[PDB]
Amino acid sequence: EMKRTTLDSPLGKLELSGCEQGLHEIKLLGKDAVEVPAPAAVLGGPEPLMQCTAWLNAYFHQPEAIEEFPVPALHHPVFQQESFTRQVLWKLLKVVKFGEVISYQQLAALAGNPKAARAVGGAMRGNPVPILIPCHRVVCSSGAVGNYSGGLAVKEWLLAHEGHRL
Repeated sequence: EMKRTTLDSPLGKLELSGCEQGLHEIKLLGKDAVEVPAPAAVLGGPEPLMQCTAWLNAYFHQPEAIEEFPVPALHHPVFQQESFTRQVLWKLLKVVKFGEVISYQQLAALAGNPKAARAVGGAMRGNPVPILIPCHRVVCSSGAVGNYSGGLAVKEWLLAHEGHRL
């Protein structure tokens, strides 16, 4: 049921996986890159996969129109059961737009528990679909960018790409 394909990007090769029920995971394989827009190794596939490739292409190469591309349905165990992690990931996906940032504290409050900023930071580690669900937009209230599953360099690259003065 699970299908996979790869896609070159400014952050290196990306491995995409999913099925008819939804996108399962977006994995960063090499942190090398390329600035020239590239197509997926294997075209077509489950609808969620095609929507993901279209979304990522727009994110990197036609950002001015990113809000116009639909986020595919997601199919991963983290989204199949109720948990604080799911609450946090879904709120992040729904609320934070391109170019905007939110603090660990603000996201915790949005998720119903203002004192759980540490757990929010921990929840970011469980995001199976980076970039798409913008965990890179969750930063420190001090102004510091904060930790990132893909490394500080990549988080800074993404934030700079979105207009921040970094």
